Amino acid sequence: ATNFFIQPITEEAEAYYPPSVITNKRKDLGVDVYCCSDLVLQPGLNIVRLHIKVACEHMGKKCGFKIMARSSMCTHERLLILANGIGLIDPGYVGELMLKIINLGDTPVQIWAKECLVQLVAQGDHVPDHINILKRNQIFPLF
Amino acid sequence: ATNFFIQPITEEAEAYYPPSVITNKRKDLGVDVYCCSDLVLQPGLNIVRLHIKVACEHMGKKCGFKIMARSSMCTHERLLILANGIGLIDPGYVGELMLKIINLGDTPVQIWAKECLVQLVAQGDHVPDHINILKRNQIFP
Amino acid sequence: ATNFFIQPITEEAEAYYPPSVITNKRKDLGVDVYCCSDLVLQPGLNIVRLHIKVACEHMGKKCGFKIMARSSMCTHERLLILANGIGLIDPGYVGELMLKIINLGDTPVQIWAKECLVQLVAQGDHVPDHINILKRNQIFPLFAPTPR
Ligand SMILES: O=c1ccn([C@H]2C[C@H](O)[C@@H](COP(=O)(O)O)O2)c(=O)[nH]1
Ligand SMILES: O=c1ccn([C@H]2C[C@H](O)[C@@H](COP(=O)(O)O)O2)c(=O)[nH]1
Ligand SMILES: O=c1ccn([C@H]2C[C@H](O)[C@@H](COP(=O)(O)O)O2)c(=O)[nH]1
Repeated sequence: ATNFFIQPITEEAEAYYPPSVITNKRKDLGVDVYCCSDLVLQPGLNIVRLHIKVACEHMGKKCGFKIMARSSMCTHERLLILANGIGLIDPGYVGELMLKIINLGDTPVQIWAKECLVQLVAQGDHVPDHINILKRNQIFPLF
Repeated sequence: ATNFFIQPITEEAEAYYPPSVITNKRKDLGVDVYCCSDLVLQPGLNIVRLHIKVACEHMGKKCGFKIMARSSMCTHERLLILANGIGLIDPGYVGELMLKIINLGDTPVQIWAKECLVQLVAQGDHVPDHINILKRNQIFP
Repeated sequence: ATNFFIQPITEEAEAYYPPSVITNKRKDLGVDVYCCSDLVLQPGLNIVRLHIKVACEHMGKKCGFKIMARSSMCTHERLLILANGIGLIDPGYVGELMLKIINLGDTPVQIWAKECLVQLVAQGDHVPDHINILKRNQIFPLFAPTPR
């Protein structure tokens, strides 16, 4: 099996990540993840904090995962790309998930809290079975 | 085994995709796909229809795949990138493939139908064994 | 197991890649890789040679790998992206590894030889066990019977 573990680490993040076990019955490859707060993306590089700590596991072992833009991220009203193409998250990383987004236009772009600009893909592109939303301040499960 | 299934939608796409079975003797990871139409990429974002329906399978079961730019897509004369970095195609997706291409230059760029700007990589990067080009008016296996 | 093999080509690449076997105790997915030469990235597309020969193997067989930008490659001061998003390296490729880097800014950007702008990831995202830095005068492995 392949499972994700997402823990909100701020107040605004808790509103979008209440404790739950989410099943991927549609069997999509990506796990959508929220902005959790309104933000304005200036032209050029923007550092976006996702306000979550994430773990991925495959066959009982902690693995890495990848951050990929959703197709909806770039539109005619927002010329947005992920600076690093895809974000490579190593299994040893236990910090907060971050995004480097380049606004390629000359116009600042308003992003809303509920929007999901990116999705998480497990190492090896394995379909996630469950997305476990952990409680804030809890210790992550052992793998 | 890992196999791709490509079905042309338009008459022009059928010209570039006649029914056949292509073998991946070189053992390449990506499956180059034609644009299947001449097109002009305006500066900024461009929505490009590939005029094909694609399914990927791994060990008898339908799987997802990924759309990746080819090295030749970007040159000194055309600054083209895929807007989403790589396209993530879920196994449940059954519609026509599409590309979001950003022309970073200030002048329109002409692309020919025979050009392969992008390649398809199976979920998990499994190397394809066969690329099945299907007839236009049939249903997927 | 999954292992990478790196052989420097130029003199300065040899200075950055002396013979050694690097173990991936952190179990990181990416293998950081040096520029091996000072370079100036002009606005627009830049074709960059990595000055190394690279192979990846998985369960005794040669496999492909992927070139991914590191998070450190793009900063507020240098707007650098990989033109193809990620570089897909087929196992047959054996030639020298190339980069297509777009400088999105209006002024040239200086990169130092010691900087690691990109990282290599094995086919299927398998975590590498060892990273073998080969001498310039030793045989590069083929991982297969000599074909045809
Ligand atoms: O888009 C990204 C890329 C990386 N990281 C974190 C997780 C990685 O383990 C660590 C190192 O990333 P790189 O330097 O290898 O890109 O930074 C992110 O939070 N977001
Ligand atoms: O480049 C792309 C990316 C996605 N899709 C289709 C297939 C996916 O299943 C669906 C959703 O993609 P995301 O929103 O997850 O990127 O859109 C494309 O046609 N082209
Ligand atoms: O960033 C890249 C991408 C590709 N290649 C080489 C290795 C591949 O086997 C070959 C074909 O690449 P594509 O045309 O499939 O992108 O070019 C590189 O050196 N660097």
